Amino acid sequence: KFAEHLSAHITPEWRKQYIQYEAFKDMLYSAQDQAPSVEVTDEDTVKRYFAKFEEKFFQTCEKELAKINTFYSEKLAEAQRRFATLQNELQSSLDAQKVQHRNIKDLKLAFSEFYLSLILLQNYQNLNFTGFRKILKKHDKILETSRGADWRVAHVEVAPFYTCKKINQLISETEAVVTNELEDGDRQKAMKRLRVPPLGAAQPAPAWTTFRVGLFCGIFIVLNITLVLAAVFKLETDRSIWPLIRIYRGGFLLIEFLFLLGINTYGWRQAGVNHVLIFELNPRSNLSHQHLFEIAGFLGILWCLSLLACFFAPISVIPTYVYPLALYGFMVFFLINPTKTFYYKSRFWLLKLLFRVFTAPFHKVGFADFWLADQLNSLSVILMDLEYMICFYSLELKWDESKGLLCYGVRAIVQCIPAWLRFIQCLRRYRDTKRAFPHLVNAGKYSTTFFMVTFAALYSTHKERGHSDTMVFFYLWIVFYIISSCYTLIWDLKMDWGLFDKNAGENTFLREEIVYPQKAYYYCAIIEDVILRFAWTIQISITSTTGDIIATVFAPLEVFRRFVWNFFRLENEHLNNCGEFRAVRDISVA
Amino acid sequence: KFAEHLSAHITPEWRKQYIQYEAFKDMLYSAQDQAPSVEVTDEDTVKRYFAKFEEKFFQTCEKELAKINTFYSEKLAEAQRRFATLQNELQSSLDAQKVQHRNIKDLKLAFSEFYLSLILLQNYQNLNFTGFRKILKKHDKILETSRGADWRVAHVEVAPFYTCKKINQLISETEAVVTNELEDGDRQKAMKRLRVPPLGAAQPAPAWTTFRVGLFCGIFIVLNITLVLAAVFKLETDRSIWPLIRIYRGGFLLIEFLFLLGINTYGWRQAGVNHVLIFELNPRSNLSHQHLFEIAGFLGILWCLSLLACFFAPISVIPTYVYPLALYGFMVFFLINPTKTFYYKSRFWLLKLLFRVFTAPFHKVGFADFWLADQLNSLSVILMDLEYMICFYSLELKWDESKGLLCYGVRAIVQCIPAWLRFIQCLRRYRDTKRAFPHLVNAGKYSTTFFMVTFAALYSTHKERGHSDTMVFFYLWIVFYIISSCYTLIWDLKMDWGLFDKNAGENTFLREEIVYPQKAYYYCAIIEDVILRFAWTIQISITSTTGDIIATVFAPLEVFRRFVWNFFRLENEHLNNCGEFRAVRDISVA
Ligand SMILES: O=P(O)(O)O[C@@H]1[C@@H](OP(=O)(O)O)[C@H](OP(=O)(O)OP(=O)(O)O)[C@H](OP(=O)(O)O)[C@H](OP(=O)(O)OP(=O)(O)O)[C@@H]1OP(=O)(O)O
Ligand SMILES: O=P(O)(O)O[C@@H]1[C@@H](OP(=O)(O)O)[C@H](OP(=O)(O)OP(=O)(O)O)[C@H](OP(=O)(O)O)[C@H](OP(=O)(O)OP(=O)(O)O)[C@@H]1OP(=O)(O)O
Ligand SMILES: O=P(O)(O)O[C@H]1[C@@H](OP(=O)(O)O)[C@H](OP(=O)(O)OP(=O)(O)O)[C@@H](OP(=O)(O)O)[C@H](OP(=O)(O)OP(=O)(O)O)[C@@H]1OP(=O)(O)O
Ligand SMILES: O=P(O)(O)O[C@H]1[C@@H](OP(=O)(O)O)[C@H](OP(=O)(O)OP(=O)(O)O)[C@@H](OP(=O)(O)O)[C@H](OP(=O)(O)OP(=O)(O)O)[C@@H]1OP(=O)(O)O
Repeated sequence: KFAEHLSAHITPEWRKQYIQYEAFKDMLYSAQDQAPSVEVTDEDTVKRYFAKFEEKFFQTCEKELAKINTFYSEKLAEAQRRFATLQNELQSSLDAQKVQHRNIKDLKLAFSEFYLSLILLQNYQNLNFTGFRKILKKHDKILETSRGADWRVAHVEVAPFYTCKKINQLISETEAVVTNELEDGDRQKAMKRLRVPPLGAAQPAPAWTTFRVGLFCGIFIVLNITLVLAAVFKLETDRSIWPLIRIYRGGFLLIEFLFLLGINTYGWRQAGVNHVLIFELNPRSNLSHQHLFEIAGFLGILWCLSLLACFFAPISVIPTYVYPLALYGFMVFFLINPTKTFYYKSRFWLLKLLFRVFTAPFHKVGFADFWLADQLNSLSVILMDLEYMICFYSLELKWDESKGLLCYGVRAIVQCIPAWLRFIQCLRRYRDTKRAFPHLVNAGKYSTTFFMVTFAALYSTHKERGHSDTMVFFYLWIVFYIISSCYTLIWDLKMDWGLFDKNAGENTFLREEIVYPQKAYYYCAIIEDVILRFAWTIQISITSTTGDIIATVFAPLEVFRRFVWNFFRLENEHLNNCGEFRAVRDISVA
Repeated sequence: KFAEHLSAHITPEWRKQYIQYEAFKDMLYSAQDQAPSVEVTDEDTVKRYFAKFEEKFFQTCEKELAKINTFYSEKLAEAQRRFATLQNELQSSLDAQKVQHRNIKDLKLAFSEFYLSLILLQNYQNLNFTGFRKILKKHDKILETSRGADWRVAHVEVAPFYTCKKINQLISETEAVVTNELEDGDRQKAMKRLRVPPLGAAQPAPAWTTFRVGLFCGIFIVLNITLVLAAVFKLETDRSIWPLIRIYRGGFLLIEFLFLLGINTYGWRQAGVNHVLIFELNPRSNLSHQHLFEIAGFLGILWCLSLLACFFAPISVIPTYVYPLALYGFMVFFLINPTKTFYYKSRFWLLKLLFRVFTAPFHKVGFADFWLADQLNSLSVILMDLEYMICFYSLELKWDESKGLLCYGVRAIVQCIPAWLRFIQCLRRYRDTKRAFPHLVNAGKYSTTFFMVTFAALYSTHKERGHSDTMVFFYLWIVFYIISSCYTLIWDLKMDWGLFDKNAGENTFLREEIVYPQKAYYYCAIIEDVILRFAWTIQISITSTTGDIIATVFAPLEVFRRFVWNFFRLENEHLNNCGEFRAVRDISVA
C-alpha cells in the first residue's frame, strides 16, 4: 500500500527530504524480531528492549520531523520570495502596453510554472502527514502501545508543516491574479492552464494506449515472421539485394531508435531521473513510454509492409521501386502533418527542435538540442542512405522497366554532417559562456571525427589509384583512429556519464551516488560502451573508404550504444539538478 | 471530475438513493442561464429570481438529505439485525464441534459477505458527503454567495449519516470476531479475506492485461488476413474443403462466443447491470472484460495457426489430419489444466458449472447453470461437430496415407442434448418450487424443439425412401415449426427480456424502466431476435434432415442472437434484483 505509494508519488529531486518510510518500517520490523525473549528471560528485562528501542524510535522520529518543517519553511520562503518578483514583473508589464504578445506569453509560463512549485509543495505537506500517521500506526500496532498515537497529537499537528495554512492561501491569490491579469476574467481558461494533473509515475497509461501498443507490436511480430520466411523462400533469385537493404536500412535504424527511446523514457520515469525538467517540457502533458512504443510500432508496421510488397510484389501495375518510396514518403509525411491530429504538439515540438539543431550555430543551445545532436551521431547511416537512395532514383533507376531496385564528395561530407553539427554547437556554447573546459574540449571530440574520415578517404583514394602517397596516409588514419577512439571513450565515461570520480567511496569505480537500482548495470555498460565505441569509428571509416555488409550489421548496433548511453547522460544530468532541489523550471519574462 | 466519479463509484442497486448530482448541476446551470437580466430590469427584481431559486434549491436539498439518512438508517438497521443472527449462528456452531469443515467454510462466506455490506454502506456515507460539499461549492460559486457553505454546517454534518460513527465500530467488531473465531488469531489471514478491493467500474484494467489484449488481437488480425489470402491462393485444388470447415467450425463458434461474451461482460459492467451479484461470483475478484477478450484472442491464435498449418502444410512428417486434432486437444487441455496457473480459479469454477449442468436433474439450479444452459442452445453446432469430427477420425480417416482430411441416431439426438438439458432443468425448478407459470411452461419451450427435430427427421427418412408416410410428416414438421418459433419468440420477449409490459408508460412498447443508455437498442434487438429466431429453427431442421453450406453460415449468426440476448436476460434480471436494494449475496450456514 504506502511504501510503494510513497516511493512513486514522491518528487524525485526531493527524495532526501521525505519521511524515509522504508527505513522506519525496517527498523520496526527488525526491532520486533530481535525481541529478547517471549517470556524466557525476566519480565522487566523484556521491557528494557521494548523501552530502549521506544526511546530510540521517538528520537529518530524527532529528528525526522525536524527535517521536514525546516526543509518545508525554507521551500515556502522561496515561494514567497517568488510571488514577490513574479508579481512586480507583471506590474511593470501591465502599464507598459500603454513583443508584448511575446512578453505576455512568456509571463503565463512564469505563473503556470510557479503554481507548479506550490502544488508540488502542498503535496509535500500531505504526502508526509499521511505518511507520518501510517508509520506511527504500525508502531502502535507492533509494540501494541498508544504512545505513538499520542505523540502524533503531541508534535505532528502542532508543527509548522501541517498547521501552516499559507501555501493554500498562496494558491488562492495566484489563481485570482492570473484570472484577473492574464485571461480577462474567464476563470475557466485560467484553471485549465494552472491545474496540475497527477504526474510522475502516478499516471497510468490510458488503457487505450496500452492496447494500441499491444496491437502495433502484434501485427509487427507476425509481419517479421513473414519477412523471415519469405526472404528464405519468395525473394530467392540472382538479383542483388544490396539495393534492397541499402534502402530498407534507414527505416530500420529509425524504428530501432524509437523502440529503444521508449525503453529509455521508461527507464527514466521509473528510476526517478526526470526527463521532464531537463528537456524543458511542460510537466502536465508528456509522452510517457507507451506513446513512443506506439509510434515506433506504427512506423514498424509501415516498414514491414513496404518490404513485403517489395518481395511479394503484390500489384503488377506499380513497379517495385515505388514501395520504398511510399514507405519513406509516409515516414516523413507523418512528421510534417499540418493538421492538429496524430501527436500535433509532439511533432511540432520535435520540428522546432530539428530546426534549432540542423541550423545550429545561431540559436541558443538548450539541452534538447544538445541531446538530439548526439542522437544524430548514431543514426548517421540514415543520412548516407538518404543520400544513396536519393542519388539512385535520380541517376541509376530504370524508369523504362517495371523491375527496378533488384550512387568525389558526397559520402565523405555527409558522413560528417552530424559531427559538424555538434562541433558547432560546442563552439557556440564556448562563444557564449566563455569557458573552455568543458566547451572548447568536447569540441575536439568531433574535430577528430573530422581527421578520421578525411584521412581514411585520402588513404582510400590513394590506394584505388595505388600511388606512393598511400601508406603514409594510412599511417595517419591509423594514428588518428586511436585518437578519435580514446578521446571519445574517456569523454564517454568521465564528463558525460560522470563515472570514475574521486568521491566514489563505497561505489567501486563509480560515482558517489547512483540513481539506478542495481550496481551491475554500470559495469555492464562501462564494458559495452568500450567495445561498441571501437566498432563505431571503424564503422565510420569503412563506410567512407573505397563495406555495406559490415555497415548493415554495425549500424543496428551503434544505435544500441546510443540507447545504453542515454540512461547515463540523463542520470548524470538529473543528479546534478538534484543537489539544488529544483522541481520547476526557472522561466524568464522579458 | 465528480459527476463521472459518482456515476462510476456508485453501487448500482442503490442509484435511486445517491445525491443525484446531475440533476443538481443541471438545475444550477439552467438557473444561472435563465437569469432575468444583467442590469436591464430593476435591481431587486433580479434578486427575486436569484431568491426564488435559492428558496427552491435549499428546499430540494432538504428533501435530498431527508432521503439519505432515512435510507441510511434503514440500511444500518439491516446490518445491526444481521450482526445479530450472523453471530449466534457462529455461537451455536462453535460449541458443536465438541460437515464441520463445510459448516465452518460456509460461515466464512457469511462474514466476508457481511463485511461487504458495511463497507459498501460506509462508502455511502462518504460518497454522499463528499458529493454533498461539491454540489454546494458550485452553488456558492455560481450565485457567488455563502448561504450554501453555511447550510452545509447547518444541516449536513449534524445529520445522522455523516456524524453516525456506528458502521466503523461494526467494522471493528466483525474483524476481531472473524480473527478470533475463524482463523485462530492470525489477523493477516483474516484481513485478506475481509478486505474489499475498489470494485465496480472503478478498477482499471491491469495495464499488462490491456497490453496482452492488444497483442492477441494483433497477431490475430494478420493471421486472419493470411488465411483470407491463402485460401484464395495456396488451398486451391480439387480436394473437398467440406471436411476442413466441418472441423474448423467448432473452434470458430467457440471463439466468436468468447469475444462476444467479452463484449457482454463490458456492456454489463458499464451499464450498471451487475454480473457479479447474479452469478454468485465473489465481488472482490472477477473477470473484467479484458480477460475474456484475452482468452478469446488466445484460442483464436491457436485456431488460426492450426488452420494455416493445414493449408500451408508446414512439416511433411506430420500428416495433415494432425493439426485440427492438436488445436482441439489444446482448446480442451487449457480447460482441464490441473496446475494453479493460467486462470486457475476461473476454469475451476467453469468446470464445477459444467458438471452441475451436463448432469443437471440432480443438482440445484442456480442462475449460473440456468444461464450456461442457454449458451448451449446456441453453440449446438459444436456438438454435432464433436460428433462428426470424432466419428470421422474413427471410421473414415485413412491412416495409411499422409494426406488426410481433404459420419441412424447420433445426429438427431446430439442436436437435442442441450434442449434436453434445459427441459430437465426447468422440470427440476418445478419439482422444487411447486410453481408452474413459469416453470412447467418454459419447459414446453424445449418440448417443441423435440417435436421439430423428430418430425423433420421422420419426413427426411420417409422422403429418402420416398414412401407414402412422407407428406403427412412434412405437414407435421411445418405445423410444429411455427409452434416452436412463436412459442419461443413470445417467450424471448415477454418473460426473459420482460419487454411489452402494461406498465410501459412513456417507454413505448418497452418496460417501465430501461437500464441501457439509448432507446433504439431495444427496438433494433426486438427486430433482430425476431429475424434470427426463425433462422435458428430452420438451422436446426436442415442440419438434421437428409445443408452444411447453410449450417456454417447460420451457426456463426445464431451465436450473435445469443450475444444480443445476454444483454437483456441479464438486465431484466438485475432490474428485479434492484427493487429490493440487494448489494450482497444472502449466504446460508448449515
Ligand atoms: O500554449 P501553446 O503555445 O503550446 O499553444 C496554444 C497557444 O499557441 P501559440 O501561442 O499561438 O503558439 C495559443 O494559440 P493562439 O493562437 O490561440 O493564441 P496566442 O498565440 O497564444 O495569442 C492558445 O490560445 P490562447 O490560449 O492563447 O487563447 C492555443 O490556441 P488554440 O489551439 O487555437 O486554442 P484556444 O486558445 O482557441 O482554445 C494554442 O494551443 P492549445 O494550448 O493546445 O489550445
Ligand atoms: O476460498 P476458495 O475455496 O475459493 O479457495 C481457497 C480454499 O479452497 P478449498 O476450501 O480447499 O476449496 C482454501 O483451500 P485449502 O485446502 O488450503 O483450505 P480449506 O479447504 O479452505 O480448509 C484456501 O486455503 P485456506 O485459506 O482455507 O487455508 C486456499 O488454498 P491454499 O492456496 O492452499 O491456501 P493458503 O495456504 O494460501 O491459505 C484456496 O485458494 P486461495 O484462497 O486462492 O488460496
Ligand atoms: O489489517 P492488515 O494487517 O491486513 O493491513 C494493514 C492495514 O492497516 P491497519 O491494519 O488497518 O492499521 C493497511 O491500511 P488500510 O488499508 O486499513 O488503511 P487505513 O490506514 O485504515 O486508512 C496498511 O496499509 P497502509 O495504508 O497503512 O500503508 C497495510 O500495510 P501494507 O500495505 O501491508 O504495508 P505498508 O505499505 O503500509 O508498509 C497493513 O498491513 P501490514 O503491513 O501487514 O500491517
Ligand atoms: O476551477 P474550474 O472552474 O476550472 O474547475 C472547477 C473545479 O472546482 P473549483 O473551481 O475549484 O470550485 C473542479 O473541482 P476541484 O478540482 O477544484 O476540486 P475541489 O472540490 O476543489 O477539491 C470541479 O470538479 P468537482 O467540483 O466536481 O470535483 C470542476 O467541475 P467539473 O470538472 O465539470 O465537474 P462536475 O461539475 O461535473 O462535477 C469545476 O469546473 P466547472 O464545472 O467547469 O465549473
